[PDB]
Amino acid sequence: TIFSENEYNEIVEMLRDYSNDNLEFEVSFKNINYPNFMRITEHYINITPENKIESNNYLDISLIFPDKNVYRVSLFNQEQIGEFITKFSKASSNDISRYIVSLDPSDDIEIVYKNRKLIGIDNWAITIKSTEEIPLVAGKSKISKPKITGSERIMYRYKTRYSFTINKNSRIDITDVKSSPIIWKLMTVPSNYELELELINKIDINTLESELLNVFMIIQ
Repeated sequence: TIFSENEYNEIVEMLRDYSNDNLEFEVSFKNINYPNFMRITEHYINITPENKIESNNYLDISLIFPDKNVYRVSLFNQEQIGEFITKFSKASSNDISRYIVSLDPSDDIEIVYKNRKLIGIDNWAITIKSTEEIPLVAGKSKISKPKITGSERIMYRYKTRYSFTINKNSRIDITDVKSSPIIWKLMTVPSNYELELELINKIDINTLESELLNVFMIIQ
């Protein structure tokens, strides 16, 4: 047992709201270092079939607006990441945000616009987050893009994500992150290690408890 009486009940109300929308469900794991990262990657590589593993290297450009919502583009092509780093390393933030918004979604360009719940578990290093994430897919209709006042905040994140699909409803995401507010020496910046259990489809809280207990056996 991981959740208390009052945490359990509140997670059940987030699970129902998740299936009722572009709203996502993510259980974020705190205090992940390099030995943790590599131990999760090794363990999941052994038990997860090759057709359920997804290896990706990319750059996450996040524009943060005054009302705190994020516009995030994910550039998957290394050629495009390199062309970005060289053309904008000396440019203004207004020039960079106007370009990031100008991009149309390709297979190599993945766009998502957030619109704003958070629960932190007491004695466990986890945090349940539920945020409305609107993807602009381009094979379906795209929603209205946000207004650029010029006072936006940009956060660049070079990521090396390993996506392990466990069941038909859940997905483990262990990522090697290099966060920086500017573009220079980004790929030289020390690495942050992040672990997340993402739900692709809605599930029972007891099934969530089990899947979290599995991950905790490897971390500890």
